[PDB]
Amino acid sequence: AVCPDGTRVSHAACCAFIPLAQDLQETIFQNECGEDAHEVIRLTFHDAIAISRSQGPKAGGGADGSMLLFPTVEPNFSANNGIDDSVNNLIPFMQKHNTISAADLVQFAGAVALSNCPGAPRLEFLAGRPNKTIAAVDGLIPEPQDSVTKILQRFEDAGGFTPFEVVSLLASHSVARANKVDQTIDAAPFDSTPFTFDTQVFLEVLLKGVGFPGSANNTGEVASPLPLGSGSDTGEMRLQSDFALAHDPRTACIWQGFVNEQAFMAASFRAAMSKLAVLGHNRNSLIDCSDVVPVPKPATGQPAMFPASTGPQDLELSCPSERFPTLTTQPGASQSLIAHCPDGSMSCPGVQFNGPA
Ligand code: HEM
Ligand SMILES: *[C@@H]1O[C@H](CO)[C@@H](O[C@@H]2O[C@H](CO)[C@@H](O)[C@H](O)[C@H]2NC(C)=O)[C@H](O)[C@H]1NC(C)=O
Ligand SMILES: [Ca+2]
Ligand SMILES: [Ca+2]
Repeated sequence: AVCPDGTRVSHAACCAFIPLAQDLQETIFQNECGEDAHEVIRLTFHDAIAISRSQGPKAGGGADGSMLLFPTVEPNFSANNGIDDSVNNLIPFMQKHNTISAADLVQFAGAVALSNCPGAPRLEFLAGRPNKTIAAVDGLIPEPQDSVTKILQRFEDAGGFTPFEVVSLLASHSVARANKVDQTIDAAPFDSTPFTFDTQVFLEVLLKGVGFPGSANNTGEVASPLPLGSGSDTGEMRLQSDFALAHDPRTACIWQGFVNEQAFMAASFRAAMSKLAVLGHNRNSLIDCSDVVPVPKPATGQPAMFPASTGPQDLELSCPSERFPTLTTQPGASQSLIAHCPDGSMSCPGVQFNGPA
């Protein structure tokens, strides 16, 4: 087909997503892998994972746009703390680009947000999900304090995800921060490069913890290897779940397998996301609109490296069957502060709309 802007697209139904991508970029992302982008990527997962094979259809419809359609229900469950901001930012687009369903909107927005992160893959995007569903039940969202067994069961019950696909999905923590785990601090990064879709998160979770970014008594949080922060540049935070998956016999070698393996990590993430994005639907009933997802920002191609103040001697390895790669260490006697803003500054508030959530 060919859209009203000369863009030759695969199917005419995909044309509507072009003006949406531009609107999302201009209004809330500003072509960067910042605050608003991170929040939308998180929403993609929270919307999709609320489904259960054992409990049946009444438990939730998966990637159905339920968070936007029933803003006063799910956003208020304990496990969805902080999701309100992304819901209120997306609702305005639902009302404007009214030919696109709330469900399609959520998945597409995530694909657009991710493309702003250097090193991220170009996600597959299928369209045609219904604009009608039910509000999901509480308890279907995994939490930081959950055990690996509980986490693995949840993903299996949601869509038959194997442990490999579960760890692959966690590559998203390479461009993630926390605002609710500790109420005394904001935007605590999970890795030293929160604006880069690289393999640092896999490396940094394997280092010995030496302190905490803020309080040391938070549910679902364990000691961090790079806790130093100053002003707006908050220190690195480490979640119990990420730590637990890095050391459990079932997932340890998978987790290590991604260290310094950029192409492998990105490809595996893309694959896992293809399954996640269609939970609650039959992919044979959705149109392929992948050619409408923006081309992702390229990375520099540099290898993973130990951040300043850490080295090979600080590793807590759990995979007995695989040799850990030889990586270099960045020079410096002390830990470098992790930048709060993608431009290096400490002042960069993302656009935020008020809404029902
Ligand atoms: C075992 C599963 C997971 C657990 C327990 C988990 C837990 C968390 C927690 C506690 C936060 C901090 C939120 C806050 O306090 O502000 C977070 C943030 C985030 N997570 Fe996960 N996560 C999981 C899986 C995933 C997956 C599969 C995705 C998406 C593909 C994802 C994407 C994100 C992103 C992008 C953020 C950052 C939000 C921001 O920077 O504002 N997570 N996650
Ligand atoms: C999907 O459902 C939503 C929720 O009912 C629809 O949203 C309304 O859209 C109109 C414009 O078309 C706005 O004036 C309303 O205010 C919206 N309602 C809310 C609560 O935001 C949306 O139009 C529907 N879209 C499709 C493609 O069916
Ligand atoms: Ca949902
Ligand atoms: Ca990163």
